[PDB]
Amino acid sequence: SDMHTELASISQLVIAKIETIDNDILNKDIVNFIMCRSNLDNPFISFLDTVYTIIDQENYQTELINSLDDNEIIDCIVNKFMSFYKDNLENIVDAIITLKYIMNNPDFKTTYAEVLGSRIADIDIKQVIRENILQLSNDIRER
Amino acid sequence: SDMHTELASISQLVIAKIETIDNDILNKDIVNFIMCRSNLDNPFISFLDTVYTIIDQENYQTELINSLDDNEIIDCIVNKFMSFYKDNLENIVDAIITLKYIMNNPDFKTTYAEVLGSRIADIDIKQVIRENILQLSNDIRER
Repeated sequence: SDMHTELASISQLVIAKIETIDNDILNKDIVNFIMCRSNLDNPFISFLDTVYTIIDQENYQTELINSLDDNEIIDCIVNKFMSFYKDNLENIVDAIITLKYIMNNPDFKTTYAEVLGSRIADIDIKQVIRENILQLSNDIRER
Repeated sequence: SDMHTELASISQLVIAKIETIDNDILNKDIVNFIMCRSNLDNPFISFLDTVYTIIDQENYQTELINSLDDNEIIDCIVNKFMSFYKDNLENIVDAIITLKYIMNNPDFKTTYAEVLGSRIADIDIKQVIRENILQLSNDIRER
């Protein structure tokens, strides 16, 4: 409801600050987010967090994941992770959130935490983020 | 020894024929290769196969993999697969071969065959291949 002015305003803050941010640090903040530790100081994280919040009215993801067996998880993981090396921001964001919802599972958390850590360390998404953030903002405000 | 004239000659055939090839089919041939079914009619496969052969004098990969537990495999898989969405051909080729060596493990084969199938279906590497093949040829001839 009030999340309109919210999201647009943070977008604007993101694009303004993205370049300046070291990528290694960005990737650390992102991991942390997946692990349910949101450093809101980082605007993009703040962006993510807001978005998550909106989605978790749905809540469906949690139930979904709790059903998945291991092959399904692995498929999910590998499928989602590809977003990062491609150039669609929506799917990147979606991926990240999907990954948090996974790490909210205590079993999957234990198993796959480490690797997510390792593999996120190797992505580079600053371009995608500056280039798409404001458009994404709208796609969702309106969604 | 005679693999010099071999590899250079097939490279040349690859670049000549790559564009023409439908990507969905290419990806099918590649999967099949990972599963130890080399359609040599496809020049790139032939390329792969040759390369594999060279490497399997080493043979080390097999022993290596047989040691890996599941997290390690998963890490390997996800790490390697990223090559596909990036633009280094060497690492792509290396990845593919690494994946075959995995599918030579009967246990890992059973578990992960399906997903490799699914996920390879979504890559697109024709650009990378035309743009790099001849250079790669040399890097290896000389290696």
